[PDB]
Amino acid sequence: HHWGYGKHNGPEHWHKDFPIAKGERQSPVDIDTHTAKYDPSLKPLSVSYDQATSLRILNNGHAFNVEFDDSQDKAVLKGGPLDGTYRLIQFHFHWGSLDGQGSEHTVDKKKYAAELHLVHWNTKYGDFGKAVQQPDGLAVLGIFLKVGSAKPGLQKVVDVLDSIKTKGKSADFTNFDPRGLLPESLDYWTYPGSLTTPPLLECVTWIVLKEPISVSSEQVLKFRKLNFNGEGEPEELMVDNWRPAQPLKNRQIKASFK
Ligand SMILES: [Zn+2]
Repeated sequence: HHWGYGKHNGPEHWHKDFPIAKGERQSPVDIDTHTAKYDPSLKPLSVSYDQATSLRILNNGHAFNVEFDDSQDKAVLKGGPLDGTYRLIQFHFHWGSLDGQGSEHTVDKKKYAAELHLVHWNTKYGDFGKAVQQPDGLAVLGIFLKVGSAKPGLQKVVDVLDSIKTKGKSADFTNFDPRGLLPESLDYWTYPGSLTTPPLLECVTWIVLKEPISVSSEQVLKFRKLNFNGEGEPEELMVDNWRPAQPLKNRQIKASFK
């Protein structure tokens, strides 16, 4: 029926409705650190989020998205392996039912408790909907979360989750600064891949940061309280909303560091 993360509609079944699921440039992947090529021609990333305007937080039934005003160049990513400017449209997370799983990308097969994705679209395409149809349409920053100390900048998000508990609920969410979600270092790995949920389009330049951020146990515990279902439907906790690692195929992972 419609895709999700259960036993009957889970990632193993997606190919039946989205044949691109078995494509040549599918994400996520395992990052083999000893095989990644250091590329000294990669520039440092440029993150300009000082003019970011968050607007709303929504439970879409598969994750929660915080959405930003992308009608102008307010929060952009450039540099790194990118050509052109990419505007932040939304961020969301992937997490697990236990601390030992939850991330989509893995490092030398190590899984993290969660993974943050900051989604940006290439301005040359005029809108998000046009950008997903292009090989260089999106740039996604992936950030791993490990359980340790609390991340102060994530608490505003944690606190509003009670109000978007079930699918379709949304809440006003203004004045949130995504700078509070970045690690100290911007060292990264990069490769060409896709969206990790249907429609699985192969339009993404992935930028995965080497340094994880820490969250407390209680912070991630609040994520696990969300629901996949709509209000008044039987309760299914929103956990394990992560796609397993896909074959690298003909692709090289490049590192911005050695
Ligand atoms: Zn994602």
